Amino acid sequence: GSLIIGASDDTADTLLPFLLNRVATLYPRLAIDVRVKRSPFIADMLSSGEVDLAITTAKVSHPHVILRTSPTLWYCSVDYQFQPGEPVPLVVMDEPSLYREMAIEHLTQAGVPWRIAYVASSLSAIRAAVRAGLGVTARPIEMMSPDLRVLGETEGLPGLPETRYVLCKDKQCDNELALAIFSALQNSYQ
Amino acid sequence: SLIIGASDDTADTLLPFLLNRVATLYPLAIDVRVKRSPFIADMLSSGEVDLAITTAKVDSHPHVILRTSPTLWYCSVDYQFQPGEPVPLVVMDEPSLYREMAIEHLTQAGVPWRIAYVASSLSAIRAAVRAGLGVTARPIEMMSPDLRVLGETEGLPGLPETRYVLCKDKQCDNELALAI
Repeated sequence: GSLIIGASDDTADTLLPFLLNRVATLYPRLAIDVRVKRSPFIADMLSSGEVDLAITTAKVSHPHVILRTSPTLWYCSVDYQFQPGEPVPLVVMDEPSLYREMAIEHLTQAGVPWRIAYVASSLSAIRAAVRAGLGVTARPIEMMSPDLRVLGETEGLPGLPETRYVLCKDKQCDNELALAIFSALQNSYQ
Repeated sequence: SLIIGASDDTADTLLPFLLNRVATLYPLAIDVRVKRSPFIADMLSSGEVDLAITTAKVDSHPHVILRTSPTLWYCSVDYQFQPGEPVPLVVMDEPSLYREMAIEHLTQAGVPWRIAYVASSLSAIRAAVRAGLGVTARPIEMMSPDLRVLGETEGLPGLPETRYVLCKDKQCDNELALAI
């Protein structure tokens, strides 16, 4: 058998290697192809069979196994001059972006004003901007560095929902190997 | 010109990053003096350091808050939590603010625990956890790719936040006031 795993950049460096170690344990002789692409594209690839399995952070209409639940936090640089009396300058990816929408829903919900301080098209560009003090972002605990500060209730920012890293197969999947991996991971977390 | 005292937890994570910024303010050459957090305030009292940073509460020095970090239960990526059993704790040798913190909150919540590994440093805490001996409690700045966070859904109680504070004494020092 063969297996192609879909993943977006928010998992490629974090939960993807975890999944690959789990898969290797169950199938040491399985060679794995990986596609990394923005979450809108990978959702479509799973639907079309371009990938057999996908690891994402979206609210996923589908069969899914939860690989991990992590806090989501507000981050700024080690020496960022955060100012309560002003609107949160956001470093976010371009539309569409779950973390951008999450940040914005929660500031709105909580009544806290905000602006789009900086747009970039990748997690790597996001990380760099925050680290280099261009503003604030909302991301999973996996993004953390000793390089970064967390902002919260003391600084006036609201709680954020947890990030769920989820494994997805298509409703009509018939790759028997993707079906056993799904089922094997499922029998771990329940 | 200047001497600072720092709690090990500050030294072992955020501090060199924090000073690297202050390394743009050209050389003064800063000198870092480390002890566990309950001992830092005494280093200002005796005149030994001019400024200090600790995660201890300061009883009586003027201090400002540098950041408020969440404090979290961490285990390895692969570690299997047994919700049945006493929590196997991975802790530093006494005295240790985070060991005390861990044991206080577990006991208060009626959650049984046990010392699975007594360690001698932060690196040693990490290596123990990475080897799957158990769980440790530490601030967010401990996060790494070899770890994951446990909590509510695992039955584990929330921990209070960690405030890293910067202290000065009531003293006349021109270089100290600039770092404020």
